[PDB]
Amino acid sequence: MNIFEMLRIDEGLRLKIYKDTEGYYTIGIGHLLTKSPSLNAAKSELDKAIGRNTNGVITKDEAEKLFNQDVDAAVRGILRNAKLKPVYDSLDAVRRAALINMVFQMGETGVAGFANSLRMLQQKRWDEAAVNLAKSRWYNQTPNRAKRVITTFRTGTWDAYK
Ligand SMILES: [Cl-]
Ligand SMILES: [Cl-]
Repeated sequence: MNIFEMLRIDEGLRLKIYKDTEGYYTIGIGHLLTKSPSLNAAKSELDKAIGRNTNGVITKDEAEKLFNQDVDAAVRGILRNAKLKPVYDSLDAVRRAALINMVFQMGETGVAGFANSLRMLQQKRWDEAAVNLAKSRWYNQTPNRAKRVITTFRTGTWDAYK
């Protein structure tokens, strides 16, 4: 198991524009296109991301390419983030993956907001972090995914994904 496989399980793969858990236009493997309510705006952002007239449809290869970009951008974003980097640097390989997953889902900003949890993680108080991470809109809105990510931080194993 690795980050890519982890995220592929969490996000799924859809080759046609769809609305995510929040109602926003997405495609591929969790690639958010736009938060605007406009499907045209979403088709346009799509064509611009792929570099062709897609008509709202992409191939598997194109989805995998956006995915590679997005995973890399997330890593690079954590590393550049003064609040995130120290956490990430303090974690083992499996747990770093859990942090990446959260950033991929909610953005650097949104994750950055879990200050208390981040500090617990950095202190290696796994059980306490897990409880604190659960008191969040994130957990109440996507509880199954949330639980899988929290299990990963609590345990440091990929058990939640097997
Ligand atoms: Cl893009
Ligand atoms: Cl869920």
